[PDB]
Amino acid sequence: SDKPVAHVVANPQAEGQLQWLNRRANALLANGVELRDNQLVVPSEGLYLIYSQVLFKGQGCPSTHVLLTHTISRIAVSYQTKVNLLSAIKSPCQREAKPWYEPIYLGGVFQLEKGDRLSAEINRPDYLDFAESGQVYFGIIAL
Amino acid sequence: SDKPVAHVVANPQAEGQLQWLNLANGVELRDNQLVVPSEGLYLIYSQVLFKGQGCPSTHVLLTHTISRIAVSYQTKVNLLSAIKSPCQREAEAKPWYEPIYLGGVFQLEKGDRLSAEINRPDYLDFAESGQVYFGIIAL
Amino acid sequence: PSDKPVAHVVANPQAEGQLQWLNRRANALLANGVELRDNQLVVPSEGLYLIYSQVLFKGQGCPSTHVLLTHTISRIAVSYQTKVNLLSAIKSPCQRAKPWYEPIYLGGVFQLEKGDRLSAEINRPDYLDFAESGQVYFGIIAL
Ligand SMILES: CN1CCN(Cc2ccc(-c3c[nH]c4ccncc34)c(OCCc3ccc(-c4cccc5ccncc45)cc3)c2)CC1
Repeated sequence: SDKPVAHVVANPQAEGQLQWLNRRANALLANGVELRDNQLVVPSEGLYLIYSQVLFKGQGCPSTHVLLTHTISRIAVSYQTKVNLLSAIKSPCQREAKPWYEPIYLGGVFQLEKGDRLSAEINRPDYLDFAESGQVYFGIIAL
Repeated sequence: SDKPVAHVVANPQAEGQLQWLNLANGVELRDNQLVVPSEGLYLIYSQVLFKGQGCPSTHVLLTHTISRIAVSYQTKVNLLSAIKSPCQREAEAKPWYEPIYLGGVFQLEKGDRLSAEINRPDYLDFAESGQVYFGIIAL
Repeated sequence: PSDKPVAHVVANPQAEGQLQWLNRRANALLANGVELRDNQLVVPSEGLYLIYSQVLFKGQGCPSTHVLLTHTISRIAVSYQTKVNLLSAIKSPCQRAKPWYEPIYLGGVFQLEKGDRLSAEINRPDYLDFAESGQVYFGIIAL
């Protein structure tokens, strides 16, 4: 099978930032997919399933009202055109100490071109949970 | 060289409804259902997105189900199904977004019909927090 | 006629307070070498595998304080019998006797070895909802 695939996970050696890595235990890059400048690089044109899940965690609900965002964007090599493919906003606090857990999960099927770069970004890396092995991931599967 | 596939998307113009739009190698979209062209193993998958205005009650239930209509029985059997309670606790009411995913491998027969339905089409949304699709891929 | 190892297992609706996987039932299967032994899927050959699962949780009202629901897909190495997490997700169904429903869907691409055992586990089997078909399943597809 020649179809491009990748499943990348949060690098724990880089806490305070969401840095993706093809970690040895549960992550990989195959059939042309490269990981460059924290982005997944598409080797060929076609329909791809793009997916990601991030887990935020905080202890208590103080000061004001916290906004957690997760975003998947595409950069085409032509004109360096940047477009938002998937995005989601979540507010973990309804006034207030007890810890909260806010997962954000995104996915869809998209037409990608050769050289397309895909990034998966969060606004609050300080809330990212590095507790268990595979809760923070990003991937692409060519159909 | 090739295997039966379909990737159908929902119509944004079909207000308060889940209507699929077009798909290759004999996979046909007929009566808002995917038609299996030949016997074999198929990856069946779907995604729906729901959006509500706020949380006026916690009794709101969202469901999404993929069903098979067998040709030699004409019965509707559940292949994949999910239930979600989008609201916990009830101020200016803020919209919520909830995607539901389904997917599995099934042995299907020539002429089997597959439908992908939701209980709350009034909540169906086309924002970037998800996508609205249904598909089959022959393995 | 597909030669690739595949499997789609479903939960036993008769195994009270447990997550026990079954095949040969109505719309479940094991094909091209995939075996079900000790509640785990057994890999027949080295390669990349599409791994997916769904569990549904149901509770009547919100007791204790805040309950954490988790779903984890693990790789049990054939050599050292080491258990490693591949995919994992957490959910907080209670936000401080009325029923709530929480589905957890996991998916990804993984490199597996011949004889690898895959498990799909949950921390609260007492909240599992298998009342109807297609609610709780686990499966693999060789690429
Ligand atoms: C031999 N060929 C077979 C077909 N294959 C392409 C292909 C097509 C469809 C699916 C699929 C299954 N269930 C689905 C549910 C919804 N949408 C799509 C799917 C697929 O599954 C690979 C495993 C997988 C399953 C779910 C997800 C997932 C989908 C959507 C949001 C997410 C958010 C967070 N985490 C995970 C997400 C990610 C990977 C693979 C190419 C090779």
